[PDB]
Amino acid sequence: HQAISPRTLNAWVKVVEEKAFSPEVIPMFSALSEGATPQDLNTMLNTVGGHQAAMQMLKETINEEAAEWDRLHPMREPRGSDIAGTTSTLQEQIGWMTHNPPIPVGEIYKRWIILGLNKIVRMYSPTSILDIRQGPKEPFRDYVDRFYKTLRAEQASQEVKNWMTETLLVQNANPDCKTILKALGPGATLEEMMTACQG
Amino acid sequence: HQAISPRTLNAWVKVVEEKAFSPEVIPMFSALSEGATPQDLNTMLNTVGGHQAAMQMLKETINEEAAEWDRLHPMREPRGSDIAGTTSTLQEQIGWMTHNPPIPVGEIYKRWIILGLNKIVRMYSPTSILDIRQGPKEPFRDYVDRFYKTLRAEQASQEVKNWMTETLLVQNANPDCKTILKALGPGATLEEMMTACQG
Amino acid sequence: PIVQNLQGQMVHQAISPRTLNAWVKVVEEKAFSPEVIPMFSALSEGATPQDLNTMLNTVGGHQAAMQMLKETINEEAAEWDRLHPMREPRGSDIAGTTSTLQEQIGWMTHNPPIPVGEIYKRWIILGLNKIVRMYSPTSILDIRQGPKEPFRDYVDRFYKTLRAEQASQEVKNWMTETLLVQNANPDCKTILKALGPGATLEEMMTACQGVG
Amino acid sequence: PIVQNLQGQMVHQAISPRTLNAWVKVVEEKAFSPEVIPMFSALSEGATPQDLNTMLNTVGGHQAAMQMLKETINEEAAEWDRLHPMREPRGSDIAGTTSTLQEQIGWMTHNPPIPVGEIYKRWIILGLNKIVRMYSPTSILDIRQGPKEPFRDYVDRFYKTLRAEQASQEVKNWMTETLLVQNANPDCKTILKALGPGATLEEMMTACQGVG
Amino acid sequence: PIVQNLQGQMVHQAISPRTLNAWVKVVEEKAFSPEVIPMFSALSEGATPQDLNTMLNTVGGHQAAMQMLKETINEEAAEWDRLHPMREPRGSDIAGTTSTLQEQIGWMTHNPPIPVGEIYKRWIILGLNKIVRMYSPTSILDIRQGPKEPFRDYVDRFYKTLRAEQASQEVKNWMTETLLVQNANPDCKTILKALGPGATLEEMMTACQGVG
Repeated sequence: HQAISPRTLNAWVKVVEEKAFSPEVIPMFSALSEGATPQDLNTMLNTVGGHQAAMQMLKETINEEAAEWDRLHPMREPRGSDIAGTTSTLQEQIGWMTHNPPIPVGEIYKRWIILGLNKIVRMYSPTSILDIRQGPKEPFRDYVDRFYKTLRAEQASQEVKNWMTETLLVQNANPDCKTILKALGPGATLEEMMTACQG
Repeated sequence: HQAISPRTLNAWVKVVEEKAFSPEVIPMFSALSEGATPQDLNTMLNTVGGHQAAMQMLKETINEEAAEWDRLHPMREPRGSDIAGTTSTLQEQIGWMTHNPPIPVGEIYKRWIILGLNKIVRMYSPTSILDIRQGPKEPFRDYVDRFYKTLRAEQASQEVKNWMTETLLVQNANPDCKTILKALGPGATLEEMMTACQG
Repeated sequence: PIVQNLQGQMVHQAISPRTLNAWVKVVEEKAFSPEVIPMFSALSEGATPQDLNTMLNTVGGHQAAMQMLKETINEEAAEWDRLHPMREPRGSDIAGTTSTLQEQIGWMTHNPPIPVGEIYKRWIILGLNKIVRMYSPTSILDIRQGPKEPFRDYVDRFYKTLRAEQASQEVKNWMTETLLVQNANPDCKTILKALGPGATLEEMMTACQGVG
Repeated sequence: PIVQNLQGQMVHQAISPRTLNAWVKVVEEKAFSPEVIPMFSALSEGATPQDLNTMLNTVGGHQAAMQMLKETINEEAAEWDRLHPMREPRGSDIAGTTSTLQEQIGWMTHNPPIPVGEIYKRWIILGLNKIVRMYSPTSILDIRQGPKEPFRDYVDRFYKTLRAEQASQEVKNWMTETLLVQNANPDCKTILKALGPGATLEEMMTACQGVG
Repeated sequence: PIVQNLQGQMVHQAISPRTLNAWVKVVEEKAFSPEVIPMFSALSEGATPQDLNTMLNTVGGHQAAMQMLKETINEEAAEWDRLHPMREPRGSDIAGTTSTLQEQIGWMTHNPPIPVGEIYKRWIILGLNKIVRMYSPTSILDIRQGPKEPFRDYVDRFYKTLRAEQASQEVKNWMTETLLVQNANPDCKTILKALGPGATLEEMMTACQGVG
């Protein structure tokens, strides 16, 4: 067994602190927590200072997923709470991972954490995408960058996102860009839209 | 035996001096001092520059724990001071950990440090959980953040913490949010409560 | 009541003087609240018709209540004689005005027993229910929670008035479901409505604890 | 109850009318305070399931409380049948709705006795505990000592509310240790904090006598 | 209690349900006034240790009072075992936790009788005295006659507080002699002092009748 690096822990704390709960924190967490035990994941979650409302929401999501795991599955076999790391121990976790075939308790807990963090990101998105409107002289590149950051935050359905990018993206634009976008018409990819709408 | 890394030592000193004494200091210490000998733990504690009142408190609590160990427990078997590393050598400390069987001299001293840090954090918390109260205009998100930071610093049993989580969060809210939370009723979850009290 | 002899024969047991005094205190001090009927049911456990008549002699002091109690007993006796035209108990015999004590004891010891005492007790309870319905100080629609009254006190008053009114069971269910919320004070009424329809009384009381 | 005959045979003893009237007074006048459960335990000493059902007929007047009492009795009967699949007492037999009185008497006189009465009493006490938890006028966090209230009255109110709330034993211990000091008025709270943690209630009451 | 059989054998008599309910009312409604101990002595006449434990189950609802009552019973049991190292009653046997009912009945019917019930009653009374000493709302030095209070009411309050405090007999005599005069209002205090020292309470009350 290898411990998580202090550099990795500091990186996780720093990215969480600076970015709050922007959508990129999920891929950053998945990158930093590769091959991590439930003990390591619990350590990384505990070391986060601030946003304790979000961390409690994550705890409640973990508890709900553990209850679902226990309902689906009524040495000692790993229960849902055992996978969560609250009741298990490091030796048990490593044994479960080393078993052939393995019980990837780390990946299950990571998936639960990812679900909780997606819910946190959706809750913490600053404004709804309907309110993302271009300014009178804001660049179209800046406005569409903001629009797509917000759209990534919402995590709406695929069809809903398609409709949004097709219709609301041009609807919320200022008249100067809006006229050009309607001239391009429906079916235009984003590349074509803003490469024709530049300047 | 490995020497404690300068990067790890600087990280511990920086987190202590920057966060003063917050609840995250306990898991940060547990993560940094993984597989640490009593000499390494003493190095980590002594290297801290400021908060010398808190370090004296931690020394006092370590002394009390060593006295309790001496009372309960009348390669030589180590005494409390021997566990604390005040009257033991590095070779003797690696003894009882490489021994067959090994008694975890490092983990016992780490546990004592954890108890002392728990007391330090409990008192360094600004207000008690019962005294945490939402302001007339405070948003529910920041009120919840303060509440759960204080609960993390509360230093009570887990059942009592669960009761606090279910009751005091609703009880301490301002009437504007208290009415909405009562309409939600018991059985709600923090996501639903925060979405309801967003306004 | 009825008590077995030392040799197994069942013989009449006279109602104790302090039991009668307790019934007198219930009749005189309680002012015909809804709780007189539970207390009448408790004090008259196993009572024969003669004992029941002895108890009714105490409520005989009130002229109107005694009159309606007697008329209701007569009506139920007429119904009994209509359905039921030792000897068979007649309507007046159940009341204990024409029969004799040994006859009542024999009826109560039949195999299967003839529950004459329970029948007369039920008729008396019907009459007492009517008397309680008269003496209710307010109707259910006039019960309103005060601005500062706790919801527990308002619920207790509401259900006491509901017991006094004695409407139909479906009407009673509708009343407890809807009129309880309607008559609550606005701050409590908001939470009651927010709970939604079909909420159990436990949910309403837990949600509204300390709101007043 | 159960009473021995003159020749040694154990036979059912009917619950006295004034005992039932006392239970009725507890149910009707006390408004489901925490003290109803001690009084129910006292009045139902040695009671059989039939006697317990007779007592429950009086609290049957309140619809909500009766409903939850019946549902809790049903739940505990289901648990009993789960663990326990003359004849063996079934869940409905313990309640006294399907069994017969002689069967209950025989169960209570077994060697060793089958404590059917105590079991049904415990189920009823669970239901009454739930009913008391509903009717509590305030939660424990809302009990606060007044500026002039003596600490004895505040402690009595606090422990009454604690009995009404019925939290976990560890949570209850934490509450009496901490929340009692927290909710005390400032002049009394100063002495409570100065006493330090772990102080017994006797120390708190003796130190705070006359402070208010 | 204990009751003789029809053939002369002494057998255990169960404590009546309404006696237990009376004890429950004393425990719950009286708030541990000094009068609970006379009432406990009255209600527990002839009680066996099992009956006493049944009565203590009702005061078990209060955690602190039950804890000190149990610890005082344990202390007196330890003293009994120290002085006293069928079979001899042990300390736990007097409490009725280890012994059996027939053993207690046999002890109470010995020639001369072994007063186990009175011993356990005395231990319980010691514990109740301690509990009453805690719950006293004011100390004896804080009892002061009001400007308009009659001397009879002030004397009654003073002696109630004296019973609650339970000081030494010599200290109690000094208190009733001196502190009663000291705390009286000035117009009554003048007459009390003019009566001189050693005046009986009858003289003080007769002289001060109507002064307030």
